[PDB]
Amino acid sequence: PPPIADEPLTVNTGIYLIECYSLDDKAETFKVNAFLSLSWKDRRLAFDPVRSGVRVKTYEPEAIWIPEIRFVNVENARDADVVDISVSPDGTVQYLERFSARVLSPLDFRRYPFDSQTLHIYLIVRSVDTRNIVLAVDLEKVGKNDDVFLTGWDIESFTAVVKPANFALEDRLESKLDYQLRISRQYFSYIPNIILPMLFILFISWTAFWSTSYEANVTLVVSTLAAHIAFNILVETNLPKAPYMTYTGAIIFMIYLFYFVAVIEVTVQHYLKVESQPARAASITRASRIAFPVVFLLANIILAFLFFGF
Amino acid sequence: PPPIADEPLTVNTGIYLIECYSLDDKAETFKVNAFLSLSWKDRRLAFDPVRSGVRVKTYEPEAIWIPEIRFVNVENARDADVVDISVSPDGTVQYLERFSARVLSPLDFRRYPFDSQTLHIYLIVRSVDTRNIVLAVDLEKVGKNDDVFLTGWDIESFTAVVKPANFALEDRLESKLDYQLRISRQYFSYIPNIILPMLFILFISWTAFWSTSYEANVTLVVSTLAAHIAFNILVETNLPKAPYMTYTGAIIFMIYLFYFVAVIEVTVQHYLKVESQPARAASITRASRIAFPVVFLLANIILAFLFFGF
Amino acid sequence: PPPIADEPLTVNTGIYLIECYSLDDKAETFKVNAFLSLSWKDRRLAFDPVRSGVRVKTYEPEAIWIPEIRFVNVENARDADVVDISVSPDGTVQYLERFSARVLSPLDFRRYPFDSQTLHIYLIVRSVDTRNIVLAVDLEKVGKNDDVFLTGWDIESFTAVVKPANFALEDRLESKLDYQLRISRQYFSYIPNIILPMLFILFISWTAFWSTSYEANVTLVVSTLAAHIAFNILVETNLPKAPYMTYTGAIIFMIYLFYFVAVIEVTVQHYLKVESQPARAASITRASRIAFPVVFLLANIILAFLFFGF
Amino acid sequence: PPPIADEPLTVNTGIYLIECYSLDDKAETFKVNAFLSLSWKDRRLAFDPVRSGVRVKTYEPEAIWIPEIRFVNVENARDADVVDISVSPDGTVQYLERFSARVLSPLDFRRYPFDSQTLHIYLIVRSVDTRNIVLAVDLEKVGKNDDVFLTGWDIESFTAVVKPANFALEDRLESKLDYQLRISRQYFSYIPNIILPMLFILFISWTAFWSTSYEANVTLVVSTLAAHIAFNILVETNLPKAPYMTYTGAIIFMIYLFYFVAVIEVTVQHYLKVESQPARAASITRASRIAFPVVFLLANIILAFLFFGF
Amino acid sequence: PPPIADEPLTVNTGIYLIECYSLDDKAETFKVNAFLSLSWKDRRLAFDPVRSGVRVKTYEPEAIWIPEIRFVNVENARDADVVDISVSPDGTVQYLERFSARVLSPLDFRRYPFDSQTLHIYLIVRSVDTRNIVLAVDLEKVGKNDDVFLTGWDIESFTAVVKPANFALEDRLESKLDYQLRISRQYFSYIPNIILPMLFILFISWTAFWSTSYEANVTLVVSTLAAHIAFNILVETNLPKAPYMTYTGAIIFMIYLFYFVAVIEVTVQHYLKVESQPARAASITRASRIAFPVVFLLANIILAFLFFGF
Repeated sequence: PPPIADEPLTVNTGIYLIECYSLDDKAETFKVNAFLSLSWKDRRLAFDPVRSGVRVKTYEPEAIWIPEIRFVNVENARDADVVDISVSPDGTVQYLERFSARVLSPLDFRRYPFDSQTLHIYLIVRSVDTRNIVLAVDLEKVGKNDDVFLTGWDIESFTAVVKPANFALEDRLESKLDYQLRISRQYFSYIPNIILPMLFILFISWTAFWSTSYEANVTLVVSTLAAHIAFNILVETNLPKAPYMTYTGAIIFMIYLFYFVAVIEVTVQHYLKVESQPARAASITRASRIAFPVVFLLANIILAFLFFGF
Repeated sequence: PPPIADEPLTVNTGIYLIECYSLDDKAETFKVNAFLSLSWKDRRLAFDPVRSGVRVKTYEPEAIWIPEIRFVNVENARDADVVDISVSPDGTVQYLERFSARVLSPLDFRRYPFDSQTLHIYLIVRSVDTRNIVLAVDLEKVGKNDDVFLTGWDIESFTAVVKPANFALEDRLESKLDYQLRISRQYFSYIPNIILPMLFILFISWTAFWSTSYEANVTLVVSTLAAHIAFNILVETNLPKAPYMTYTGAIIFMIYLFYFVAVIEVTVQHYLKVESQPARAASITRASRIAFPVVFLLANIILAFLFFGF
Repeated sequence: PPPIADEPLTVNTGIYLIECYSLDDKAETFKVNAFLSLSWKDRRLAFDPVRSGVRVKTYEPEAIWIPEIRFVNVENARDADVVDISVSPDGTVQYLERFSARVLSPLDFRRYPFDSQTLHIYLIVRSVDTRNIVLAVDLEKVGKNDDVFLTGWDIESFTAVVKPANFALEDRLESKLDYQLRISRQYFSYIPNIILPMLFILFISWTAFWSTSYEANVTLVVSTLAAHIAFNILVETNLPKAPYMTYTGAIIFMIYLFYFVAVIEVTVQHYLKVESQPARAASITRASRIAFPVVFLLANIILAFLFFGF
Repeated sequence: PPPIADEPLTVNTGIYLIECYSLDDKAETFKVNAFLSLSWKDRRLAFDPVRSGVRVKTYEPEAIWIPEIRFVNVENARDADVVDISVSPDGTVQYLERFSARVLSPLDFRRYPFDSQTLHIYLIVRSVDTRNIVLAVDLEKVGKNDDVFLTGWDIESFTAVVKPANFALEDRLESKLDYQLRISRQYFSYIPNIILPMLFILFISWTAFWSTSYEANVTLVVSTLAAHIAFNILVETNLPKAPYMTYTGAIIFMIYLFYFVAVIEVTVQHYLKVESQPARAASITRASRIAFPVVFLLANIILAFLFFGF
Repeated sequence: PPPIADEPLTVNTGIYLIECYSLDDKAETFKVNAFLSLSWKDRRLAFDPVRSGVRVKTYEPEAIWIPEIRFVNVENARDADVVDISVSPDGTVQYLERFSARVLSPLDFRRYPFDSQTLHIYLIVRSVDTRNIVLAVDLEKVGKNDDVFLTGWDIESFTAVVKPANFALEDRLESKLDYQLRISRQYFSYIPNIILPMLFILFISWTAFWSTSYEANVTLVVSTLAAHIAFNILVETNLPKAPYMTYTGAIIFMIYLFYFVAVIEVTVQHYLKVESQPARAASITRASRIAFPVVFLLANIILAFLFFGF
């Protein structure tokens, strides 16, 4: 039984994050536990406070018409518990619930680990003989607790796109609101864990430029390559398959190439040295001693700019 | 309480995909959240627009006879919320719900990774004293969000096969509709992560043909074999057990053979060389240096054509 | 309120498999989605066709006494949806639902991977003031769809034991039926993935019999043993702990033994060679070059018969 | 509305195991699907066997006062279906349900793998204006289905402690019964899988005592040590973190020690042998050849008794 | 419909922990199953003990106004069952339920493994036309069963902070109570599992200071570093990504540094030795033999204080 409106009935939304958690890189989903704020004027409920009761009359959800506010991007239906319904003397209805859902939102892994993300939560509402429009009240969007975690992430801003986007979907109008959570990944742990160690085993790998023994140099380059494969896999596991090109995934394949050309180098040193031409053999290696780190530090600078700075 | 019909009762379906996610290669199941659209004429509820009510009279599901529309390939029973029931004036019912299910549909790993898949979602309905037929409306089946994800896939087309399939099952007739999601795998990461590194360790594998020392030659071929077993396991892990032969499983086993015959070669070289026949020893290896890459580049061409282009 | 019976009240069962999926080796559980078909005569419901209504009268679950039919081997309770109830004129009730459960059934890993299994689904019923007995109707028990999967398994036959087993449990009688889904594993992938590579690394392992250098010979056997431990663990992981001896767990342990006696061989050969007794050193090894593959191919045959052909 | 009792009302319990499964070592939880049997005298429902009805009157749960019986050590609320409520003439109600829960019970990993465990299932009941006390009926507890699995475990005895323990909890008295599932682990697969291979790589580790070469001897002890770390991690992985000392975690640490002292030994052999004092060098190694198996076989005999035999 | 009050309605809370379990470090979540204890006076229900009935009258949740008591840091809505409602004559309502929820509480990994943690459980409540205040009664907060596990943790004390925190949240007042579960990690398994083995392979690593052969000295450092990375990964995996610096993650990076400088040392020794200046080489190596354990034992002493003792 919808409130008879002369023109669109405006539903006012707002979201207050209480708990945020379990952002899945692989799944591209995170989880929210929050307050939902709906308000609309249904004037049929105005009881004129003096004549009976008190200033505000509270109703149970079964006695009132509520706009059905559905979430757009979410895996299952939202779980909700109705906290309060309060009808004003003039007939203004205030609805507040507490819901917990898991949100499904795209992530941009181009800059991983260092990347910044913006997560999305959409509220649509569908009309009947009246049109409903959801619209954001910045007073109920100011909300989240100072205590919200979202482990491994720094939380910048929770806001709402105030202008609803109005679809026509299956012979009716629906109003959509876009709430936005901006977060940035905490990259520190990755340096002592992934970055620096990978760099180390990479340096250790081409330390073989100071040695004349083939055997020691194959043990070297190959047994570092194994560990690099291990790191590659470890990082490749915790991340979804991208259609586009990642930064870390770039430098990791680069390091693959440097391992190959390293193997090529020492092999060339061997064949040349059993051809009894060490004159050239020491020359190649001594060149490598500079060329390999320079090409690296160069290409990394090349790569660095091409992603972040451009 | 079915509407008493003159001939088969026709129910008109349509699906609007809202969110897609969790396509599980191993499980051969994916997850869908969409709109379900049913419309049918149950004439027993007769209006008079002028005499009473308005153009449209809204009912709650308990007051109406609804067709029982079940999904065929789904794990557990499908979960749903009725969004709207609007009875048109003539006794035409417009039923719209929003459902979330996990669909069980076959996958083809033959061309893996590169292949296209066509996912199936089947709708049945069963009759009682009247027969029912479900049928697709291409206007309501085009459904999709321009935002639908299915991470790691390119989504081409969502459609429905217009002709209902009518089974006879346990002394009653059922009608089945086939909705199709045509998607193609996004193959990008597979090159910098799996393919190319595997090729690299394969080339590194036979880099030992330029060396005369047995020891370096066992370290090379074996420690590359290890990495190849590692990749083998890595790819074997994320994929279901195939009754047929995969492309990647083909070339991977081929690469295994090349590690094997490489091993035989270097062994034969050592025994030959301590027999003081370096005449033969340098000759065999020098043959290997060309034959091995060539057979591969051939075998891949042999293999590649044999799968995709034929 | 059960129908007053002159003698045992007979319920007629049947299952129509719709979906099969998720057979868990470790868990020894699989998952079924099917039709359940129950039928019984309640003569209290026979109003006879002519006096009112029609040939068949449909009832809602709340208005009829329904036999309470429970599944025996199942982890948690089954989820079910009542499809139809049709009472015939004479008082014959036709009950049909669709259920989804996960069944817990024993598996035999002796012949693994090559093994065949027969999965069980048991249906019971408990009595009250009348005794109930379940019995199979081969017309509804033929149940299967030509589309049923059970990915990684070949489905042979779904049938039901017509004769019920009658327990006395806690001062009342219960009737049990045994439904059987007979399946055989798809064993193909194990050859390009586990079997053949294990054999390769096993042969490559004992390639060291053609060389006199100790160092190369320790690198060989050890770095192959690593890979065999990897395969051992990988297969051991996806399989439950067996109280008995598997074929695969057998040949894998046998292969372990060959790795150990190999180590003993090269160990003896070096010490023999620095004792300046190459006479014995080349002799032992030359015996090994034939003996080792001979023992394998034999022991495999010994083992193979002892499991399969016996 | 509890039955008016002259003194404490005694509830008679019993459990009948149907399925046992999913014993999780890490979780220290298992899963049971069984029968719960309660019987109590509520005299307000009195017999008038002749006056009306029959010998036994069956009630639906909502029409009787039923005791609320809750499980103590459990994760979530227990899942249950009412099988039968049959009130005996005397006002004795016979209540029978079927439940499925996952129980949380301590495990003792002191003797792992070989250990026996006793799982606990606790039933409490809370009083109101009458006191309730539960007590076991050995007729309904005396059994389990002969088919109960608990994969990877041997089932000894299902029993119940007949004496109730009465807590005072939040100003009311509660009665607790301790049901015990006494089981012992199936330890066979661990030998062909874990034990023996570790032993082999350990023996192989110190086989280097028959060789004078340093490089081959670092290869041996180190690459056996690697595989031992692998097994260590493998076992440490499937088991929860102990506050106490395990047997396997002990001998594994001992084995770590032996790999360490092996490396120390061969290193010492090298520095001594390049100092040109082979007189001492051959002596040390020859001593190790016996002491190492002796210290080991001794330390193990010591360890074995201290756990099992004491 | 709240009890009409002259001033704030005081709710008295309390918690009795029954089970603690499944503390997840990565997740920073644990699970509790406990008693919730509420008591408040609603005077509208009046005492007429003599006039009718008895001392205490029991009500079903639907007939009384109940405070809506919500948990703050929790993932999903808590699932709960009402154990008892007994209203005392004076209008004292005694409410007791049993709930199972999963709590989300921060953990501090700075001292991991050795760390002590304090888990938080917050109870808020929201007002209507009356203001509500929750407050702790330490007699009902005394709760935990002597049986509570939290496997791998020692449970010290479960308490409640007596002063409620009173928020003003979205135009209404809410009252929050802070419950604390103080636990200390059982750090024992970590010595035989992670700590000691890592220490051993670290000593084995620089055992190469007693050897002059390049090959053996590269095999050493490399094959120890590989396993050390393996341990790094094993630990980094079971731990969430830290924004700050952990103790274990610190000493692990330090150890990485010592491996790097070790490789550097042997590398310099070889080239120095083929420069035919072993005079310098043996000096360097002999300096290392003390400096490395000394610097280590120093740096470890330095690091340890910086975390724990300050």
